[PDB]
Amino acid sequence: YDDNATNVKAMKYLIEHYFDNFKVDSIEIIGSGYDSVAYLVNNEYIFKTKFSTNKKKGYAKEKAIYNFLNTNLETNVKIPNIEYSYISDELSILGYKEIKGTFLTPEIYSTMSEEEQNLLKRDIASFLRQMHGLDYTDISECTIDNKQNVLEEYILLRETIYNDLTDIEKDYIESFMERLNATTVFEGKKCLCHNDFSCNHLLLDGNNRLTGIIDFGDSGIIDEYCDFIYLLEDSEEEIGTNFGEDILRMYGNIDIEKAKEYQDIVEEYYPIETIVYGIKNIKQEFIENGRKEIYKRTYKD
Ligand SMILES: CN[C@@H]1[C@@H](O)[C@@H](O[C@@H]2[C@@H](O)[C@H](O[C@H]3O[C@H]([C@@H](C)NC)CC[C@H]3N)[C@@H](N)C[C@H]2N)OC[C@]1(C)O
Ligand SMILES: Nc1nc2c(ncn2[C@@H]2O[C@H](COP(=O)(O)OP(=O)(O)NP(=O)(O)O)[C@@H](O)[C@H]2O)c(=O)[nH]1
Ligand SMILES: [Cl-]
Ligand SMILES: [Mg+2]
Repeated sequence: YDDNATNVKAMKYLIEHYFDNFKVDSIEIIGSGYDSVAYLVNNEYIFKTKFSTNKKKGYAKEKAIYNFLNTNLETNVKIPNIEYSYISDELSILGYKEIKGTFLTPEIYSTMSEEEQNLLKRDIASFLRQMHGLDYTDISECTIDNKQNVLEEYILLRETIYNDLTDIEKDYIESFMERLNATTVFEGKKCLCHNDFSCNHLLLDGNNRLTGIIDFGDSGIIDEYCDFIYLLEDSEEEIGTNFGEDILRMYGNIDIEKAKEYQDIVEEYYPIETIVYGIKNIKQEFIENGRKEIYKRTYKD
């Protein structure tokens, strides 16, 4: 919070300016990202906002995805439904009715009965099955090639800071690139994926059932494996590897060992992704964090 509550005031002003008949009675910051801030307005609406950003056309795609899904999905699981939007280079805002519920965490999962956990898993698999099964023709432009993206990111590294890196850093990168070249995990089914499908985006109702999913801001047509990456993740923020496995078995018709290889490859990539983000957005701290993380990983066992 600020002394002038300046942030909330500016955003109040912008919301009321751009959405002619919209009246802000209350407004608080409910989240923030790398270059975004999310607000809860009138205890009822979520407004996601961003100023000038490296990924332009970002809130436009995300909007198009919400519209495609609200038209085409048949599910009881809620997702954002965009009522207000303002999109420009210098400012983008998306407003939708807040989905009510509690975000899944490791702690909450641990308190659930075995059966509750099973049902949650079933609900997740069933949603992913339905989304991955959609004919995505009407959003065929929202395509993401991860391998190619990584190859282009590697070139950017080589054109920028690569020569200043340590040998240890270089070896980490090259060793990953060799793995990227040898793997077959990009050669499988492509489909519409959420693509940031981690438990901080999953909402539970009062019966610990899946009631909503948020933040399709990275969604697109991509490898089917993508949506299992965080479900398979072993970390403090995610539930655990067995959670993802079970979900994969419920989901069915998918090579689990390849999903894991996909996840493991993306995990290996994370510090490099972090470096790249720092380069592209001119934020040194990200470059430094990624490089340090390479050393932590190098010295792990
Ligand atoms: C903006 N969407 C995601 C971003 O949220 C972030 O994804 C995070 C992702 O970074 C996070 O995992 C990474 O970061 C973990 C921790 C440092 N997160 C703060 C440690 C493990 C590592 N795989 C996941 N547990 C949750 C996931 N939503 O990175 C990729 C991305 C495309 O920028
Ligand atoms: N309860 C609830 N919270 C929401 C909803 N939409 C957004 N939020 C809150 O706002 C936060 C930020 O929303 P989100 O779409 O994830 O923002 P973002 O700009 O894409 N950031 P990031 O991609 O890093 O998660 C969420 O973590 C959550 O706290 C919603 O419908 N319901
Ligand atoms: Cl640095
Ligand atoms: Mg997001």
